[PDB]
Amino acid sequence: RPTFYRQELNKTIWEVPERYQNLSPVGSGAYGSVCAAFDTKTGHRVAVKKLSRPFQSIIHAKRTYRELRLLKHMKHENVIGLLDVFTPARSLEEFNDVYLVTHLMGADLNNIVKCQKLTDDHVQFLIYQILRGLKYIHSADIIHRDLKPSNLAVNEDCELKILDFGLARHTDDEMTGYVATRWYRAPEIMLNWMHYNQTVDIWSVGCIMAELLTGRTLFPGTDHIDQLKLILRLVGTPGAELLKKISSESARNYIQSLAQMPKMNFANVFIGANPLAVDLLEKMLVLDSDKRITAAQALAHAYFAQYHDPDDEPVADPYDQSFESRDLLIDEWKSLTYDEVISFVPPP
Ligand SMILES: Cc1ccc(C(N)=O)cc1
Ligand SMILES: [Cl-]
Ligand SMILES: [Cl-]
Ligand SMILES: [Cl-]
Ligand SMILES: [Cl-]
Ligand SMILES: [Mg+2]
Repeated sequence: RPTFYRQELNKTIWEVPERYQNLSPVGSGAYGSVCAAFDTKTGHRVAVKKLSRPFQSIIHAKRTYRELRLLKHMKHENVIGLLDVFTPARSLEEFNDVYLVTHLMGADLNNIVKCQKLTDDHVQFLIYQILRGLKYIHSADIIHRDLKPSNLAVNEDCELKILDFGLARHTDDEMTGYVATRWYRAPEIMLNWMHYNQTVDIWSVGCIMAELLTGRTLFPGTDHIDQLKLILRLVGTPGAELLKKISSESARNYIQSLAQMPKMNFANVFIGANPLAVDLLEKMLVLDSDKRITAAQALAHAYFAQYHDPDDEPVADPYDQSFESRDLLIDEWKSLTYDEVISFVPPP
């Protein structure tokens, strides 16, 4: 057991191992209560997040366990991973606080997409790294569900990692109106048309790639219905085959009220873009999710010729999420969380 010391931070007393020095607040609270620190063991600048009294309800106790399982699983260059996890508690009986230690990624895609001139070669490398990460994530049967520029960390060398695992489900208020949180969502999840799957994440990659090429949001809707109209104007109204797959009868009736529209010509929308980037955008932004390109197929597309290495695009160990369908008491979720904390083995 390491030696711990105390100091006053973000309105509570933090108790952390001596290895973590020069703690000070960072971010706007998007990902929780977070300080930056210097890690004397690895030499990295790190983010330390404190979950205080997080076994306060069944929902919160299950969420805590979920975030710890997902972060412990993810071991990939283009994905956020767990450097360390700790509690100052000496036993289960006094266990109350969880601290997570992850790589400190200062800038996101939002802080360079607007304030910088991105060449075609920049767009190739950034989207390449998102798809390499996604291939890994999807091989574990994990769906991200929230890919957007603020969830992508980028350094001065244009190296990228994907964030946002096992946090609270976004609320109905968070998805209302003129908001970035909805602009990247696949239409089948934004309107609950059907049971969604990992294909929702490829729609999000399409919206991100378009924005890097044009400097503008692809579908900046003022509400769910305004956004749907922007989508259908680009990709066309649904045909008979997709309409059959929309389970909600009410959603199907609404769709059939709209005047039919053809798919637009993407070379006249993305004027001047690499024709290989136009072709890839057409394969991601397909309304029928069954027909979208997969992350694994997209990595082999000609647009990524100068980056693609099929011997360096790894897949994930299998990820058991049977806990997702399990009903437990607060103290049971808390005990499983304590076991995951004490069993943690750090990376090389
Ligand atoms: C600093 C930090 C950032 C992201 C996450 C996460 N659960 O995705 C955790 C911690
Ligand atoms: Cl220490
Ligand atoms: Cl504690
Ligand atoms: Cl964003
Ligand atoms: Cl597992
Ligand atoms: Mg999110």
